[PDB]
Amino acid sequence: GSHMRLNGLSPQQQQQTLATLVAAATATVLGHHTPESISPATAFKDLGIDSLTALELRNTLTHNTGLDLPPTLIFDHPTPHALTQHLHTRLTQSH
Ligand SMILES: *P(=O)(O)OCC(C)(C)[C@@H](O)C(=O)NCCC(=O)NCCSC(=O)CCCCCCC
Repeated sequence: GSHMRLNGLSPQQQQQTLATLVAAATATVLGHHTPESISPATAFKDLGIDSLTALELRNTLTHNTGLDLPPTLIFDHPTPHALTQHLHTRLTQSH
């Protein structure tokens, strides 16, 4: 797990990856929408995320990160943006 062997990226270079991840993640749980078109400043609320699909989103981006993530993930930081930051820290600060 953790394809992060490409480490050495600047914050935003990782963030863009992650903003694409979480978007592709959420767009998959709901089975809709081009992930590239998922706006970071928008809330998963608006994107169509409920409580059940919240965890599925986490599940997806957790499987794509290879680390372990709290079931309160989406409960605490719901946005494509906020997860981008959290997962960024999870990848750089945590190994
Ligand atoms: P969930 O418990 O699985 O949601 C199903 C629910 C709330 C019982 C139904 O009423 C329903 O499908 N309506 C959803 C309305 C909402 O906007 N609620 C979404 C999640 S409720 C909640 O607060 C869970 C924590 C997630 C916080 C971010 C809100 C998406």
